[PDB]
Amino acid sequence: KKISQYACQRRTTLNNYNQLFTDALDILAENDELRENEGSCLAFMRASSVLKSLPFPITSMKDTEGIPCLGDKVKSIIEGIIEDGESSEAKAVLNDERYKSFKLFTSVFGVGLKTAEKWFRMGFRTLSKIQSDKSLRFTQMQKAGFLYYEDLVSCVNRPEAEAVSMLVKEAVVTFLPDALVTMTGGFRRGKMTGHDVDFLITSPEATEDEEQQLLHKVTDFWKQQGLLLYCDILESTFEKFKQPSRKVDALDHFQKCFLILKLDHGRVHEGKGWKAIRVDLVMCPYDRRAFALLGWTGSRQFERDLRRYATHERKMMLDNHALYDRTKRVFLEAESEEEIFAHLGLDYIEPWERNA
DNA sequence: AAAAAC
DNA sequence: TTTTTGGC
DNA sequence: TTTTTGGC
DNA sequence: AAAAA
Ligand SMILES: [Mg+2]
Ligand code: NA
Repeated sequence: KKISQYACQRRTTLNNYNQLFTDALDILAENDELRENEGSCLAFMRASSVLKSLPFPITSMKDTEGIPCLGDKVKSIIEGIIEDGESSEAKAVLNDERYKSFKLFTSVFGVGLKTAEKWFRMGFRTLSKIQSDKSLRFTQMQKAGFLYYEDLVSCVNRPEAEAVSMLVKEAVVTFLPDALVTMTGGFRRGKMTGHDVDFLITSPEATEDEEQQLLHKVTDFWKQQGLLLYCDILESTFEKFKQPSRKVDALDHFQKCFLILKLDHGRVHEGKGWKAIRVDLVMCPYDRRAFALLGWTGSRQFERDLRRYATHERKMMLDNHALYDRTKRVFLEAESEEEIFAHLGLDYIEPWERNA
């Protein structure tokens, strides 16, 4: 009966009954995000997440009673939306130059918060003027980001994600016959669209060399066919005999690659006959496959509340590699996502219920 | 991790 | 040396 | 009141 | 911005 403040203790399908409220809270979170007002940003995000799990639309202020993450500021937003069907706060943010520049500049692959801010503070307002500016120097990611801009901003659909899955699975199984290839991210949560297509690769019997070489063989096979538009392969920092290892980087230790793939229309169930698609591939050691899966399934809010619940409710440390129990002073082993949920004392949440 | 400015 | 970006 | 917010 | 310490 009582709604939990943690996303990992809620079932969130893609059936959002409160889209008008959550859309406005998403804009307010992004406005605080660009301003590096971390706490306020996370408060708007948490409020947007809890409303997504509601099995009914909020139609009055009496409806907001007993729902956690909703304080006086979020309540005043909700109240304003009930009044005329619009959020004057969100509308004011949408028309803001700094907000518009942020959304526009970060929409380029390889441009984040810091580069967007520099460009806005430098007086840039449009992508054409950034691009043609002879004094600016672009990174390799930004160059690909500008080169495939329109394909990359158009969201990957389900028949495209399915065509990419067929391509990824065929290539991996060719070079490693026993490989387990699982599509992760948004598409595993049953989303119909996404910004990219995420995968997790693992093998029960690959040697250390075969395991490290798989992403190199698979990306070289595609480069031979002219299908690899962008490729960044990040070597693993995962040392089995040196666990845990606290990183300055928020990303995990696994060997992974960020790609841009040329996807022929002939593979999807006209124009130039192809589409540039962002594809992420993660290679993990076989014993870590459940933590890697849980970690890469998402959503982002589901993941951060799993960690927050592990810390503050269970005195445990969860990441994409392991589950550490600080009281018992032991790592909790798991060969499935169900086992991780059971170790945390959480009822199992299906991937399509993690859309927090 | 990798790039890149430095 | 440094910062910035890439991911859920 | 200060601390925490993914010790990502 | 909201909840816990
Ligand atoms: Mg994704
Ligand atoms: Na970007």
